[PDB]
Amino acid sequence: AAKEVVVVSGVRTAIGDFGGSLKDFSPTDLGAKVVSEVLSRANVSGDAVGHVVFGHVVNTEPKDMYLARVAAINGGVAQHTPALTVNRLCGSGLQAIVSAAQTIMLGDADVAIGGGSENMSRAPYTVPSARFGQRMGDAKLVDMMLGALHDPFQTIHMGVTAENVARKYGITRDAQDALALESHRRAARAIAEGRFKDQILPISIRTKKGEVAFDTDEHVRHDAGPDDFTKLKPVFVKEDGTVTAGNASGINDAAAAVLMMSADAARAQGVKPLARLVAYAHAGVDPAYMGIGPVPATQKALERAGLKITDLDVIEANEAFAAQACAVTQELGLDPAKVNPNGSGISLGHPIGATGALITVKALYELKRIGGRYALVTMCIGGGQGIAAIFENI
Amino acid sequence: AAKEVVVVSGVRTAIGDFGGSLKDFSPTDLGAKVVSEVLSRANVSGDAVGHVVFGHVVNTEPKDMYLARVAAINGGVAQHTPALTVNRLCGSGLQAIVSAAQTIMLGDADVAIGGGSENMSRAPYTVPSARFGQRMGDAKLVDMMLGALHDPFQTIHMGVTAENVARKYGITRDAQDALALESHRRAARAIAEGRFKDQILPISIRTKKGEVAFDTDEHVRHDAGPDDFTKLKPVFVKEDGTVTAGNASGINDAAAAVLMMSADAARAQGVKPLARLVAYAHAGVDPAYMGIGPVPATQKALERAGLKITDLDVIEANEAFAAQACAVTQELGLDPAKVNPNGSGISLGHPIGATGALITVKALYELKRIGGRYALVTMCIGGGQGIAAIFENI
Amino acid sequence: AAKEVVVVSGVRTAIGDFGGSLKDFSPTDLGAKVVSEVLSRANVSGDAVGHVVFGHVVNTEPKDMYLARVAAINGGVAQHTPALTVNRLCGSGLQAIVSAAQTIMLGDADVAIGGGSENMSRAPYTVPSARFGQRMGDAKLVDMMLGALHDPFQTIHMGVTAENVARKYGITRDAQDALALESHRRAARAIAEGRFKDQILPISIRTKKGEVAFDTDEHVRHDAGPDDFTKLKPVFVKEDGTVTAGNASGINDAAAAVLMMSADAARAQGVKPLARLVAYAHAGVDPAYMGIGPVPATQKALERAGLKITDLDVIEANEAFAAQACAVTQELGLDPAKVNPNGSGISLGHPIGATGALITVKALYELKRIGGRYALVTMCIGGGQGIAAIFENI
Amino acid sequence: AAKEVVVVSGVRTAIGDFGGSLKDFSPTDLGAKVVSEVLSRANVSGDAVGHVVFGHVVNTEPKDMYLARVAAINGGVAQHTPALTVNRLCGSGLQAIVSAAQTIMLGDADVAIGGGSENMSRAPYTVPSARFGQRMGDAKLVDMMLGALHDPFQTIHMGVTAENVARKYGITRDAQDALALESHRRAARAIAEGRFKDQILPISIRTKKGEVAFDTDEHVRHDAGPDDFTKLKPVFVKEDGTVTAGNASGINDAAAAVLMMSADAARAQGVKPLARLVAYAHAGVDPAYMGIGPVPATQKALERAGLKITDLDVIEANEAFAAQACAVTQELGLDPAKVNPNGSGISLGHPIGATGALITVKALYELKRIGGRYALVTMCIGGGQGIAAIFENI
Ligand SMILES: CC(C)(COP(=O)(O)OP(=O)(O)OC[C@H]1O[C@@H](n2cnc3c(N)ncnc32)[C@H](O)[C@@H]1OP(=O)(O)O)[C@@H](O)C(=O)NCCC(=O)NCCS
Ligand SMILES: CC(C)(COP(=O)(O)OP(=O)(O)OC[C@H]1O[C@@H](n2cnc3c(N)ncnc32)[C@H](O)[C@@H]1OP(=O)(O)O)[C@@H](O)C(=O)NCCC(=O)NCCS
Ligand SMILES: CC(C)(COP(=O)(O)OP(=O)(O)OC[C@H]1O[C@@H](n2cnc3c(N)ncnc32)[C@H](O)[C@@H]1OP(=O)(O)O)[C@@H](O)C(=O)NCCC(=O)NCCS
Ligand SMILES: CC(C)(COP(=O)(O)OP(=O)(O)OC[C@H]1O[C@@H](n2cnc3c(N)ncnc32)[C@H](O)[C@@H]1OP(=O)(O)O)[C@@H](O)C(=O)NCCC(=O)NCCS
Repeated sequence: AAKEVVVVSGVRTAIGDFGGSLKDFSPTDLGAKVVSEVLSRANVSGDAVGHVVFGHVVNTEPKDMYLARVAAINGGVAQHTPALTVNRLCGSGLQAIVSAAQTIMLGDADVAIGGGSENMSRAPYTVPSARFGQRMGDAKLVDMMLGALHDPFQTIHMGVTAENVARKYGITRDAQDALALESHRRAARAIAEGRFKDQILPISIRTKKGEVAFDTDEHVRHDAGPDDFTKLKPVFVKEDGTVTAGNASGINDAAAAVLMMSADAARAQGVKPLARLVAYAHAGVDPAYMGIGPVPATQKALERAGLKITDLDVIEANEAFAAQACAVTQELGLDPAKVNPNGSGISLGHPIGATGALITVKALYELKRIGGRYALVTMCIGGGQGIAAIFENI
Repeated sequence: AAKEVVVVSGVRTAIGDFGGSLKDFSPTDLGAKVVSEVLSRANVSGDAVGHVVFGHVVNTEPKDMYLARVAAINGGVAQHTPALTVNRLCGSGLQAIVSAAQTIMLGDADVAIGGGSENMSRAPYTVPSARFGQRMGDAKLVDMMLGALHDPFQTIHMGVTAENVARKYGITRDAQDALALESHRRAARAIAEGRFKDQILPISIRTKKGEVAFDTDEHVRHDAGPDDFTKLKPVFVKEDGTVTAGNASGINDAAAAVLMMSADAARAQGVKPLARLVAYAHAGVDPAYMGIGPVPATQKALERAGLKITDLDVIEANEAFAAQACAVTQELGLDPAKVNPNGSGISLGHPIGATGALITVKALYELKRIGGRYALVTMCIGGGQGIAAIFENI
Repeated sequence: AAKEVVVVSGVRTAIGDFGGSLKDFSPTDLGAKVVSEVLSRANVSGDAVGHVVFGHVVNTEPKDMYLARVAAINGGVAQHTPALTVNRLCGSGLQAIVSAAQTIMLGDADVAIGGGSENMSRAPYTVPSARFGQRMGDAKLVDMMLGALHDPFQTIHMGVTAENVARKYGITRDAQDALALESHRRAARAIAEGRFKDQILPISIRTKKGEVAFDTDEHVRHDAGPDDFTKLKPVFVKEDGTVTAGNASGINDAAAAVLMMSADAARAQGVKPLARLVAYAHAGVDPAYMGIGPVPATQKALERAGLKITDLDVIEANEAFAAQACAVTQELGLDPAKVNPNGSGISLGHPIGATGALITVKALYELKRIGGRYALVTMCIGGGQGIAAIFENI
Repeated sequence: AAKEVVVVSGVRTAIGDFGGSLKDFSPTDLGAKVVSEVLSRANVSGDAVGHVVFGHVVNTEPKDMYLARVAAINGGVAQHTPALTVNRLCGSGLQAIVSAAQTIMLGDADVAIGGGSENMSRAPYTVPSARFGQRMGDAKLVDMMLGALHDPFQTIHMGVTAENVARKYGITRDAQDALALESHRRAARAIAEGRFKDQILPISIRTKKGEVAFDTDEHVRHDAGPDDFTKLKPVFVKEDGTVTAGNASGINDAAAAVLMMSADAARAQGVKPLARLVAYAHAGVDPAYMGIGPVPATQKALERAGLKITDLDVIEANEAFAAQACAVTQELGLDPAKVNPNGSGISLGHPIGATGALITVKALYELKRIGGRYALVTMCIGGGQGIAAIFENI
């Protein structure tokens, strides 16, 4: 059978706004920071890592094509450790954790790091006609960030597919704005109570007034009221719209990682771990309805884990859009109180490549806060996919 | 225990030159072409695939961040099938096959496609300052292609690391120029004898004189002689150089894929498969000496396989540079007559993201040609890694 | 002999900061605004213009290569009127007035408009390798604004040539900072007293809070003290520097124009004019010492006008850098109280293409304010030239 | 009265094709080459020039904003000589000669150089959003070359205005294709008989096979036949088109200049001059019908000269398009045998900024060949203008 996978430690950066506090920090620099910190938290030497896998979507510079390896080397991992970068769009952060856990499951490693890093502020523009020239006539600089946010089959913004899901699953504008407001209020309460303090790695963000610590998710609106969302206009469709900038996730920069070990290696070392991996699952859906990808994925994961929806104490389902997050919770029969108890993409931000690993850290630290047992981590994926994993607090 | 993985079908495109026959075919276009073909050759319904994994390094357009999912859908694979894009630099092609095989080993799927697709001719230029502006002073147009060919730690071209490998392991200029010539002559013989016909998928390359079929690797030199390589000057160092444009691999475009099944699912379908997966391994090395990555990876793969170097009847060890290929064969004690019997990167080309899956097709089709048992597939990886897999003809 | 040239009317925009209030107004849009306004002020029909000449240096868009014609047509001038764009770097605004006055002098026209328009905020970046491609290796986006500010022979910033002039003519740092401070104080007093109100054409600058009138030169610092300039560091040389951002002119956007007529046409119409043209002169100097170009140019103009330095009641000599503005006033023996009585480039800004015509408007309105008789307008020119003109209040 | 202006010397480069022999020679390079030559041919010290004026439209690099001053200095003209760059679109070349002649007419100088220089192959692409950023969404790479060929009011290609001129003045496709063929045959005859030898300055164009002299206009078709033009399709309109790539001028690179002196200064130096300036004129017309600009300009020039159309022994009327050239000759009543006797824009090419000074050299050298008296030089101007000058052989 497959070896049991133990998550011993995890960390994330605070989530920077588009063009915000982390705009000057490359994805490989952010990746290396979290790599070094999860090693310290796990009490694991950099020379004892079997594998490193990182999620990452939008290459910002040539270094990013070496992202996992640069994060590992510059994070203190010995050069004998293999490093892999994976891209499953917004599921990449969780895919990296799954892929790294697979090396432990199959016996290829006893220690593996899974994380994700993304800086969308530094997303580049490309010039397709630069290498061989344009000769005559205007050309274009292609926004690679917005291009990533476009379905590659119908060439529509991800927000259009959110309208398809809202229309198909009866998600009203009022319901979307209700989730968006509650998300900000939840994240604001978490920040005020310090629920993220232990899981966040402060970053010193060199300013002209001196070095200041960036350690709080800056997308959150702490004074949000219902009218703040009702006044906004739809942004992705010109007719019968419901998805606004207020009930859509943000564009952000961040990194996160977890350190995993085989159960035997965790016993022998005597670590006090966060959680163990129970199961994971994938799913594909209609690209035009990608927002409900988490629904099947989550159903297969519960089947694999032999669990039910009522057994989930904590649920981290990324709020890409309130339109799809409502449909996901509605289709699975989840309790909105247990789903994203401290906010999510709408309030804290959506650093696409790192989100999957970022909200895994959130789920595991929330289990420790409430003494819960099981946590579900799931998110939708552009192109029409879903990914889900279940962890057990131990 | 882990499930046994069977390779039932495989195919590759002809390798196009930089700015050559496939310059107008995007990576997703090439990816879908090979996805549909592996399904046909294996006689597998697109509704019966459990996972698709594609290796790919240099994003040429937004669509490329969805490459695996676009190649699958447009290749005829149902939308319920998950799709993953992996980046392990030049090992990406073989990593995609490994990652796909792992879904079968772990019981997450009983059918999986693994391949790679790269079009370096379409490699873009980026403008890091385009999003938020430059304000004042000249900015740069970054060559993402050349940037991908630079070690991210010392910012040196991969050819510089090839010189380090030559100096450390005593590979002479005459030794490099010998392998380069032979590689070209082995490929010319292979194309003359038609050894590549079955494994290659032709592509109609819409010319102004009518449609013509591109089905022959165009980087080969059929009239090569020893003088053809001696006259060239070193390219990557100003002093005591040995790597030239002739003894170094080319910059090429191509795609390839293989369809794999569980041993039970292949038994149940009556498919006549190519080979079965014996073992795989990864390794990390000094980034400055990334060229000898295949050595520890090949040794580890043989340990897992319980085999020796002398049991390998076919070896596809990518000729990234003659400097490192000679050292690889040298340090492993391989028979050069069994290594790259029909050429490799120097002669056929190096479509980095697709090479790993491309030479796997070669190795398996060569095993059927000579009636052999075991084949090794290995290649070096920028940043200091190596990957290796062993297959058994059946 | 040559016909006498009468300046009947003139106007300028307020001077916008780099990336400031006029950043959204193209050079042709600003040019057309002033063209229409000088026609109204002169009581001249757009169908009665013999010639239009505009100064302009940095093309921001294709339209700018048609600048004079677009400003004329869109300004209300009939299509039967010829339009010319001239480029003498920072002397272009005054060159346009000279060139237009020449058509009257030679009898080719009885009515001509001379002005200048420049928006340096909208200065573009070029891609020299875009048309025919780069193939491989990084390229560059060329800052055309900074390129304009570089001597084309030694490829040094204009500020380096200002250091050459300060060194050769004994202009201390303290003296440069003394002129810079006094310039801001003079411009602030002029703004507070309303000396520019009549000569400025307000522009409604569409903001999200509503439409607000832009009618005040926004580069001026109204609370400047001596320490504000002493604390600044040299900006153009690494050793023995004196030229700072504080004692150097600004980079700005603006437009200006004057309407001129033959003396006979002015008599017949019965206009109440601003001034008449007395003489003009050009000069070339060492490019490395371009800052003292005004010295000879001004000497030849006084010779042509048969006047002396003591006969000048008003002097508008552009403050490109305090380094050269001090040397100019020192070499000519001018009274600093009569030179730039209401500030200049350092405080009000330097919209290079429009500056020449802009400060002509300033000089003529200042003559009316003090009841003076003669005004000198001169400025230095990158590449090593000077230009000067003398007007008489009538 | 006004002083008499004498043309003592002139020279032009061979006209290079778009991306042809002069693609590597910047406009300032070509400008300096012709400046030095006119000085030599006239035997005038570079210390004795009073003004330099150059026409130039499309800035290819920062240096081009200094074009007149760079061509002068690097051409051997002393640094005390002022230098001016003028832009009247395709009339820039003749405008530079007019502006230079005006310095002599007004007594500001007794020696002046007037020319033009354009390299459209090096015409750049701009990024208007590069300075302050795009933030989100695709931006454009603006073709400054094609943009310069667009009317700035209706944003239509100049060829569209040629269709308007053809429709309004009844110029048939067969009439346009006839002028195009003849223009090519006249040029071929001129090159065969060596008519251009004296007036052309050869340029060694550093090739990989050794240096070769580029001294022959390369846009001409020496084997042209009526069928060569009938087979081409209209290029600028989808319906009822008549302007083709064959009957329209080309996109070319070249430079030219002339050295002029006051009649008294030429008398005092014993120079044997080419011709003297009789008169010049400007005109404005409907931008949509800019092609007939030469008609009112030529009529006005003849009035000032006190001459008739029948006194003109040579006419260089630029063939911007056969559609407008036919109408120009038609509305003026000119003898097509006297118009462009050795070809023009269609056959020889159209280096827009240099054309005006280029065909002036042609007209004067043709007057010496046929022993004639009066020559007319005229051309249309984008945006709706025309310029014309008359010279007298002496
Ligand atoms: C929706 C989207 C296009 C908005 O882009 P944006 O304009 O840059 O968003 P911003 O927050 O910077 O500003 C939007 C405006 O709404 C306002 N706004 C946003 N959220 C608000 C809130 N909760 N309350 C009140 N106002 C709000 C902003 O203040 C801002 O107003 P301003 O311009 O006057 O300052 C972008 O955020 C987006 O695409 N999000 C989803 C991305 C995605 O596809 N993720 C993955 C999908 S699987
Ligand atoms: C080496 C490299 C820089 C050469 O770039 P290139 O100039 O575009 O290569 P080209 O084949 O187009 O031209 C090189 C010249 O050598 C010549 N040449 C190359 N191979 C030759 C041969 N076997 N015999 C004779 N001449 C040869 C070419 O004809 C060409 O000459 P030409 O310009 O007169 O036509 C590039 O191919 C490279 O980077 N290779 C290694 C890439 C890499 O890092 N792969 C991954 C490493 S793990
Ligand atoms: C000198 C130059 C390079 C400065 O560029 P800049 O950095 O964009 O100038 P800015 O005003 O935007 O900012 C410079 C800094 O000096 C400070 N500064 C400028 N003038 C100041 C003053 N009078 N008092 C106090 N501080 C001042 C600014 O506040 C700013 O500080 P900050 O960054 O903390 O906000 C540029 O203005 C220049 O080149 N000027 C001359 C151009 C020229 O060649 N003209 C034609 C020559 S013939
Ligand atoms: C008309 C125009 C758009 C053509 O652009 P182009 O495609 O680059 O021109 P090219 O000569 O390179 O190619 C055109 C095609 O027609 C053909 N052609 C052109 N002239 C021909 C002739 N006299 N006989 C036969 N064929 C001819 C070319 O061979 C070429 O065919 P190919 O591609 O198979 O080789 C461009 O030249 C133009 O804009 N001309 C007018 C410019 C202008 O506005 N000047 C100022 C106006 S005041």
